[PDB]
Amino acid sequence: TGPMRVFAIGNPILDLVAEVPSSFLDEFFLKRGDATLATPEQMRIYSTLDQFNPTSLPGGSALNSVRVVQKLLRKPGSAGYMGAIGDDPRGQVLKELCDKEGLATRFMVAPGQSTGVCAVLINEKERTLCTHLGACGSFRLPEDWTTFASGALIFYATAYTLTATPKNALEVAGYAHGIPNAIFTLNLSAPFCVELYKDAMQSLLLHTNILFGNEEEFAHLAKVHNLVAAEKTALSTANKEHAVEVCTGALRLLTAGQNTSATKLVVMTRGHNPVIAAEQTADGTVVVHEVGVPVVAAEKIVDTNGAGDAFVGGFLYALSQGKTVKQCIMCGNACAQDVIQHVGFSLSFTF
Ligand SMILES: CN(C)c1ncnc2c1ncn2[C@@H]1O[C@H](CO)[C@@H](O)[C@H]1O
Ligand SMILES: CN(C)c1ncnc2c1ncn2[C@@H]1O[C@H](CO)[C@@H](O)[C@H]1O
Ligand SMILES: [Cl-]
Ligand code: NA
Ligand code: NA
Repeated sequence: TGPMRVFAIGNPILDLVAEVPSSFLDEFFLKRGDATLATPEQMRIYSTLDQFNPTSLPGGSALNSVRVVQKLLRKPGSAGYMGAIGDDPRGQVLKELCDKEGLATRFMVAPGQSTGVCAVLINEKERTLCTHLGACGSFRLPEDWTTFASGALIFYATAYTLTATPKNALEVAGYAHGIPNAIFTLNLSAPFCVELYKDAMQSLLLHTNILFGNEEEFAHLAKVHNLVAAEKTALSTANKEHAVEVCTGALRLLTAGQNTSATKLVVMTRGHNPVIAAEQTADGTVVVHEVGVPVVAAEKIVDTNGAGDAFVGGFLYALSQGKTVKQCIMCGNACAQDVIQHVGFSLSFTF
């Protein structure tokens, strides 16, 4: 019942979270603390996980981010989402978890395929993630998606959606492009997305209003698109000056040297270090933002998985409220810091 403020596409994934012994990692040839896609030899990891009584929680990067938006906006249908699920029990579990939070969803069913699943394996204070996309790969944006999304001016896709087809994110960005107050936003998602989808992502960036990413994603973006000279490509983004150059070079992938009234903004999260952003303002001049990250002691950080997803959700919530760039970054920081200080990738009940 709306009004819908944010619309996103994603890979809808059920997260199965469990504490496992080290022999479980070893049996399945997992490297502790990595996040991978399930290999053939890892086929039975999800069924085998049942002996460790896992918890079932909604996951998927973009779904995490819009669930943050919906939690903060509170009214049912404040955020909308589409993706593909299987015609299996897991898909029903995920759908019902999303419905109970009031999110507006349309999940396309792929007969015969299994709903996306991610094993979140806890072991010696580290998370090890193993994801099987299944039905997520079948997603094809329906012809009436703009009607489902009616009223939303903020659109979001993760570069992870390119693994089904880049056409979904290109269609969503294509609708927003050239509309001064339609904002298409994109997450770089992972280093591999930057290389694997280089030319589709170059086109997509020309249609993008806000680009989010972390340091390693942007390092890969700078290398693949020659954004900085060879001599700078291995420089640390923990260095402010380097981070600023990378963001400023990435901004040209969004603006193509043009200046309109549309939003054109690149945001680099930097872990504990200040968020850095480069913005093309109304008259074409580029402004650089630096927003300090409140200190959180090592002892209080449970896990940083999901921090970026929550950052983006907080940023888009604040953007829907007409807040400034710096306020949107501060909201993203607040959401991310909540999530890293407890188990789970959702905002706390009391947030
Ligand atoms: C395409 N891949 C690898 C993925 N596509 C979308 N979401 C993913 C993902 N691999 C892991 N996830 C989700 O990442 C969240 C933590 O940031 C987890 O909820 C997990 O489901
Ligand atoms: C000490 N560390 C690692 C950190 N301390 C404080 N905030 C953190 C953080 N690592 C990440 N965050 C927050 O999550 C966002 C996305 O990584 C960072 O922008 C920051 O808000
Ligand atoms: Cl996603
Ligand atoms: Na402008
Ligand atoms: Na957490």
